[PDB]
Amino acid sequence: GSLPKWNQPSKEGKKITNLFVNNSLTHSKVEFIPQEGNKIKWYACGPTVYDAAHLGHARTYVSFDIIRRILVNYFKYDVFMVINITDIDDKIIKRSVEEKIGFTELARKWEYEFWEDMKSLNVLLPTAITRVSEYVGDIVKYIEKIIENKYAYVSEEGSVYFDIDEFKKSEKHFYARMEPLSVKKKKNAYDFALWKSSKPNEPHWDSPWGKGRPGWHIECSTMASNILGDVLDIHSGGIDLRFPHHDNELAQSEAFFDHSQWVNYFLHSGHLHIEGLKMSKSLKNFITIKNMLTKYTSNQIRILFLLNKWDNFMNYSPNGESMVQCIEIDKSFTNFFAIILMKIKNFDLNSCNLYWSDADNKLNLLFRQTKNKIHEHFLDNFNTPDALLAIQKLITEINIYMDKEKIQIGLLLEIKHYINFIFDTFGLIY
Amino acid sequence: SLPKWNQPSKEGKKITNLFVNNSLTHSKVEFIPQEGNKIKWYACGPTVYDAAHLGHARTYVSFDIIRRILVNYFKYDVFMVINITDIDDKIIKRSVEEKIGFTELARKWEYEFWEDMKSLNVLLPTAITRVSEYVGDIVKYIEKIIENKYAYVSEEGSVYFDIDEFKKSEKHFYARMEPLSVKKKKNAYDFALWKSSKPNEPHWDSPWGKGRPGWHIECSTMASNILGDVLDIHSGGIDLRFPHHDNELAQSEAFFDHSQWVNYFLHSGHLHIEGLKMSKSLKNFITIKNMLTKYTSNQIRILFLLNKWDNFMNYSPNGESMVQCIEIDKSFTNFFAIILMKIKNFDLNSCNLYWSDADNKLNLLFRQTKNKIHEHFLDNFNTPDALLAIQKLITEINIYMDKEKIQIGLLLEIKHYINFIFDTFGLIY
Ligand SMILES: Nc1ncnc2c1ncn2[C@@H]1O[C@H](COP(=O)(O)OP(=O)(O)OP(=O)(O)O)[C@@H](O)[C@H]1O
Ligand SMILES: Nc1ncnc2c1ncn2[C@@H]1O[C@H](COP(=O)(O)OP(=O)(O)OP(=O)(O)O)[C@@H](O)[C@H]1O
Ligand SMILES: Nc1ncnc2c1ncn2[C@@H]1O[C@H](COP(=O)(O)OP(=O)(O)OP(=O)(O)O)[C@@H](O)[C@H]1O
Ligand SMILES: Nc1ncnc2c1ncn2[C@@H]1O[C@H](COP(=O)(O)OP(=O)(O)OP(=O)(O)O)[C@@H](O)[C@H]1O
Ligand code: NA
Ligand code: NA
Ligand code: NA
Ligand code: NA
Ligand SMILES: [Zn+2]
Ligand SMILES: [Zn+2]
Repeated sequence: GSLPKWNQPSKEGKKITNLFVNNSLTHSKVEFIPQEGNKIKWYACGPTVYDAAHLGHARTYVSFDIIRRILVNYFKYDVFMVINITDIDDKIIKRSVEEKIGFTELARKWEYEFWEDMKSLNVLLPTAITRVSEYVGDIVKYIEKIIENKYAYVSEEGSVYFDIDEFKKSEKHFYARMEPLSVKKKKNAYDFALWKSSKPNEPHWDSPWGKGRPGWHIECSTMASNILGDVLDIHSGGIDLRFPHHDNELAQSEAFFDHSQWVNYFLHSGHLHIEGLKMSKSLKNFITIKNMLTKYTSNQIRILFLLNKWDNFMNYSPNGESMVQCIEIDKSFTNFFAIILMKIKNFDLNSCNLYWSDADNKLNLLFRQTKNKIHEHFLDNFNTPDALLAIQKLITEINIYMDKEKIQIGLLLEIKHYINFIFDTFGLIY
Repeated sequence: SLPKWNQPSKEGKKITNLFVNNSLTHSKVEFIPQEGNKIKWYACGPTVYDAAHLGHARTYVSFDIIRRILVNYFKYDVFMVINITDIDDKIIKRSVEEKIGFTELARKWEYEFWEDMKSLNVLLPTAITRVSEYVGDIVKYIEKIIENKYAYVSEEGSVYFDIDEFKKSEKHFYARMEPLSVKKKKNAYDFALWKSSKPNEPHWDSPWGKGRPGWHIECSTMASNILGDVLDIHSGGIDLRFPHHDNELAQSEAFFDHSQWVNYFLHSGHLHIEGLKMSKSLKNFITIKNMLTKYTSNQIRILFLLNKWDNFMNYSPNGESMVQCIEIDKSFTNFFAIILMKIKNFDLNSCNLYWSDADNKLNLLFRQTKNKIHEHFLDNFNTPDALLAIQKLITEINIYMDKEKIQIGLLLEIKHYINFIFDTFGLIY
């Protein structure tokens, strides 16, 4: 009644880690519970491929890459991830006439460069990549089912619009679950297009209602539903997408399956700001990922994001100001591996003593303690800023121990392997 | 009349539903840490007077695999200690024959032992404890046992464990794991904690006279000092179960005057060759170095992955047993060759990425294989069936990669998972 309800998955038969995540469906941190076993079905909104990707895009896809690496590499969940490519869009159509190359060729160019930028940043590719151009037929079938369930109507011009009022009336459906307060051819202004009648000279596709294009949001419901099904464990995106885009996805999918909860956990990354405003192509304040990579390394850019909680906004000071700290941390990690590898290489079993000393025991106690601190940090909504700090403090103490104390060779190797494990989870390469 | 075993409480512990073959219960029981997700683990090390052979490799590689499963796969926190027996009747005898010092001999063969372990991709333990470096702690340990009235001093200057006194206590049982295996001594089954040294043997000072540690006291002393009064895991070859390991439990119980020093005692089966344990005594042994001039580390580790860690295995020489290992290694190598190249050369610009029914079928088999292997590892580290699960998955990936249009992301995900399992096995491709 007047407020959306959320149903936590049952814990029986599920992998229970006591992980808590910031869920935009509850606007709170709640325990994460798989729908089935240790499996996570995850859909993340992808880019609109008409121009270069910038540092703001890097923040979202790197941040959810880190979260994915924590879920899989650290907690041993089984993640099945899908990311779409929006290769049909008003921006793509307009840009293609300006550039006087085919719309498919333009979209394929900037999709190719998007994945190259992701690879440059050590971002894992998803399990599946779904292009709108390859799913238009499935989109048409999806819209047909929504109409059959009486949740969409066809205008005379040949467009199809979602019927918000009819959808709300159903007791099992609520519109705008995550931003309830954000709410001629249409019944009501809040109705949004599932199928757009095509304007002349635009690319178009056949449908039962006439030549047209998919609407802004129908592509994501169709693709996620086809591959992942009627319940998603995780759906992700930047916070700007929460409404209208993500709330409208929930309405479309609920209308298709005629059920109440298409997504269990909705995660939204915070925006990267530059001089107080979201980094955006519109504001012309953006730094491309390629330009960023001519000045800084993949590790340094990922450290920038590791230092900022994924779901909070962050301020990026350009001209290297924000990257001063990132460069210092990367340099100390590189030097740590140089030193510890050298101490291991030069260790002589024949002459050195291996008595387990008080100094050895103290370092070990700090080592196991650091493992538990980092475990709590990851459970605490993927708190990488504090996990990174824990590693820094441990490295500070290993450096002291290596300089003076007689070194336990096995202890140093064990610690090196643990730090490698955490850095693999972070996406750092040393 | 029969020893009791106390399962650790589950409250506050990492619970995986792993079951292990525990020699204290002679059965498979659920593994529960004493504290959190931590595992304090002590494993008996080699007697460093000669080269290590394939039998030694079997025990240490097998427990290396178990360790990698516990840490890499289940995410336990393992604190492992391995001793080096550098003072021993064997070392002393070998050192006089070769006319070199006892320490120089032990340091040579310790060095070759760790080099052989590294060659087999066996991880070093957290701590390495040499007896020569712990003699003083051994003396203090024996003093406490005497103070608790569980050991006595002979006239010659030896110290013997008092089995009869130890048994009498209701909180103590002697020979917990092999109960049926049981002049200067009260009873013949008493064993030395301290041996009075002949003036020509190497020796150390003590309250009872110049002597050497007994065969078993060193492990109780070292494990107790570093790990404490409760060990999550203690491991060794099956031959060590009695008298060596049962005597470790008695010594440590007498020291702490409690009832359970080890929660889980794991014993690897013997590698036999032509029906007899591979042994230096039988002169039937193959050194690890000799083995590595004929076969690779991967092939040798696959040999052990194909045999359950706690069962005996027979090794047929002249390559008979290794034919299967080489075929498996070759099929892994070619699988990685194809999938790595398909990933590297894949072109996103030109390829179509619709999620087809063939993609969905492979993916379903992929997730299914993940669960099969999880059950296999929980089933007392059943690596033979986990390895076969990987083989079956690879057969289907090969079919999919050759003809069907490939999902680049799905192939990468599958590659990373198989790397993950191979890291757990200790294979390198
Ligand atoms: N690493 C993993 N790989 C695959 N599946 C896993 C993994 N870890 C946990 N699972 C799944 O987690 C599910 C729940 O098992 P868990 O360890 O949480 O104990 P449980 O719920 O008490 O046991 P059960 O599933 O037998 O009722 C199991 O079905 C198992 O398949
Ligand atoms: N400045 C930013 N900080 C963090 N995430 C961002 C930022 N800008 C965009 N994102 C996220 O990156 C992804 C890009 O998808 P989107 O469809 O918005 O791209 P685009 O339209 O090409 O770019 P832009 O939003 O700059 O116009 C979305 O998840 C969006 O939330
Ligand atoms: N990967 C890990 N790294 C470090 N410690 C871990 C790890 N996994 C589990 N632990 C430890 O295992 C302990 C067991 O608790 P677990 O998370 O399994 O749930 P619980 O016992 O039901 O909860 P609680 O710990 O709150 O009593 C945790 O407190 C944590 O200290
Ligand atoms: N054939 C074998 N198969 C499996 N494990 C073995 C074999 N031989 C020895 N081991 C184990 O290897 C380790 C070697 O330690 P140990 O003190 O017995 O070595 P050693 O005396 O030099 O060798 P050997 O037992 O051949 O005389 C022990 O854990 C022992 O149980
Ligand atoms: Na309603
Ligand atoms: Na918004
Ligand atoms: Na008794
Ligand atoms: Na025996
Ligand atoms: Zn979307
Ligand atoms: Zn021992």
